[PDB]
Amino acid sequence: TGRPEWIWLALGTALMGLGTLYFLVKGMGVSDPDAKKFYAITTLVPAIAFTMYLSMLLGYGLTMVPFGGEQNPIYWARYADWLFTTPLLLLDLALLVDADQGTILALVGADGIMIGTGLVGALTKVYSYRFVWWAISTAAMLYILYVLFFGFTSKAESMRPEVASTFKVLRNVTVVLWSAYPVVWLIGSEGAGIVPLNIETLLFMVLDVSAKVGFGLILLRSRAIFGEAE
Ligand SMILES: CCCCCCCC/C=C\CCCCCCCC(=O)OC[C@H](O)CO
Repeated sequence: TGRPEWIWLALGTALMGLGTLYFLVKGMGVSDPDAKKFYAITTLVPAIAFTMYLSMLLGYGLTMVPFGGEQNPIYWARYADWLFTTPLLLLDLALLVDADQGTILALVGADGIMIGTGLVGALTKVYSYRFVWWAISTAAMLYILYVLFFGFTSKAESMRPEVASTFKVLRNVTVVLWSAYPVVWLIGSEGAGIVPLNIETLLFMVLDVSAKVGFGLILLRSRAIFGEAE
């Protein structure tokens, strides 16, 4: 409670934990193999986020990085979370549209580059270089978003209508929410430092819960997750 952002870390921990438990209960008894994949991916996402939020709350997921002549508090645990949860979210989208394996690898690999370069930027001691890493990570994000909109055209003709509808919604949620992350980083403690760490933490908490629990609620309520069966 000594760090003013503790309240948002505590709320994030609680919301990710509750979301995990809800998805776990909802997925009980699901037998359809396709739906099992979606439940597994979508429950793992907030479970991982729960552990990383808790690590930030307890202080383990925080380090001090010297730059700008100050000791800057950097929550590195965010990147450990996103390293696993962001490819999983992309996998949900890719499986919906029956994406080719090559497209899945492109997405997951670009996503790993996005998170890894974000982490390097977050830990870099030379202030100006932090924004070089931010730019590379943002380029990887833009590549991901491009694929989401322009890499699935060969699947549109044979796509079930409910699949197309649910994918379209989830893709729009993804573009809007994922785009905000580089902005928050750029203006917050890890970038220009014009927004204080406590407000940055609040912003990431709202984004994370929306991108994980909100996204999951939309997906797991849809008929698109079930194979076409009589
Ligand atoms: C001047 C620096 C230039 C280098 C900047 C690199 C840094 C990372 C930037 C963007 C991510 C690149 C993602 C690479 C993954 C592309 C995979 C691919 O090409 O997939 C095509 C295939 O047909 C399947 O759809």
